[PDB]
Amino acid sequence: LTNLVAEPFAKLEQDFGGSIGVYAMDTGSGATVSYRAEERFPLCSSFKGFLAAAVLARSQQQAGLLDTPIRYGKNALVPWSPISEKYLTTGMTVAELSAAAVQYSDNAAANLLLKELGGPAGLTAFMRSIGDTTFRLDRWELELNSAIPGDARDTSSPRAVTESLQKLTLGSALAAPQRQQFVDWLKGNTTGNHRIRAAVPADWAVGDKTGTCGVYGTANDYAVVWPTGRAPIVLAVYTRAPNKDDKYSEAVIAAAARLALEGLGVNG
Repeated sequence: LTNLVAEPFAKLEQDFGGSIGVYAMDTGSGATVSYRAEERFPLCSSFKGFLAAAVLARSQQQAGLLDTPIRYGKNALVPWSPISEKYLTTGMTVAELSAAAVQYSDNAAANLLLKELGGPAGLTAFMRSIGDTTFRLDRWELELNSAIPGDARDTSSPRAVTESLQKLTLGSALAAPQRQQFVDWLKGNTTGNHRIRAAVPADWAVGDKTGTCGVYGTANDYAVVWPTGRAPIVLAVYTRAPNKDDKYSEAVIAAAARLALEGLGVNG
């Protein structure tokens, strides 16, 4: 049930000047679309979705975790921290930091939450605990964005991203209240309107998390999509390119998402 219908991903990545990796899963039939799906690509900010899921998993054992107020100093601000900079003088709760990390890609929030989990190895351990043997986080923001060709640090594969996303949003990796909270944070994302969402009709529900490294044409998005009248689709679209100054393209991500939906026979 993989690639029942071929799609012109090769032409798309050649026009882009780099590599595109796609894995999309129809959770009804199990049919998939797969292109470079087991290659490693840099996570960039896309790790922040899994970070929030790891926090929610911990909150199942620590009932007061999400409500805990976190104060931080100016030294915790990282470039691109649009929410946490507004609460520097007040602090934010763990839940608010998690929402900011997911929905605004807030870097200071992400580093604060990484610290809560025991750093990059702690997030990696959470991903291992749900059966993901591919994901690795190695560094903190902003160093994790270097996107060096051939460097496996801070990477995963489109396939493993999709498989883990499915487990966390639709499967049993989180308890039901936490699962719906994770879905709700993804649905509220503000940074993805020109990526997978641009390929998804307005009358379908969708949640996503983006990533943009700023170098090596490296950017990505993953999403759960609920087309009306059929089972949800989970998909991941990752890109990279050979030269440090190569620019990423949101349009290429949207176009790859459209091809994935077409390959699955999902009318959009």
